[PDB]
Amino acid sequence: PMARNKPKILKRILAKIFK
Repeated sequence: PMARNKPKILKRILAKIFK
């Protein structure tokens, strides 16, 4: 289960810079 890795939050914040 993803807990340490939060794909939802991480990729969103990351999508601001890296789409």
